[PDB]
Amino acid sequence: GPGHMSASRDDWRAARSMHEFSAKDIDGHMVNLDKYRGFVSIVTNVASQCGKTEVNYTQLVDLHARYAERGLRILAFPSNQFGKQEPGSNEEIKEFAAGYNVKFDMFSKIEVNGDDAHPLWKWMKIQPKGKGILGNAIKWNFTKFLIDKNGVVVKRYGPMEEPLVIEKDLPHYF
Repeated sequence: GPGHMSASRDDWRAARSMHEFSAKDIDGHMVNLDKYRGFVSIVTNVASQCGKTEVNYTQLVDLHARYAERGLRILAFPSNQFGKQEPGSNEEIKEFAAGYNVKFDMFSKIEVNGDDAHPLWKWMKIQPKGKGILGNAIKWNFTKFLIDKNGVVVKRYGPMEEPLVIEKDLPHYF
């Protein structure tokens, strides 16, 4: 018969990267996370009212610009499920990033916790770098997943860690 390959993508065994998922940008248009194939990529949740917001962003922009020559990318997911982290309208969170000189796109309309969490973040939470010992779940906003250029989660950093912690493992992959 016609065709040589087909798949029903039944569960996590078919999911191999962010490339098997897609998320809205802050304007509401679909981002194809497939575009991260061949790029060293980072996945983290952002917020305007964290105790460390500028302590993250002021490094985050510099690292993006410093490795822009090598193909470094970072998809920033604004998030409120932890507490009082992000109570603004999405149109604030768009220009909030521009206040730190951000040249990467701002993202919107995902979830990271509960049964209706966006499946990108479920796939990372079920990865061996995102899983806990007991009940799982992200500790706080600004939790950082590290993806080598092949789209596979290599590493993960706690929400107290700066992007400057990633800057140590970054140059080994490119």
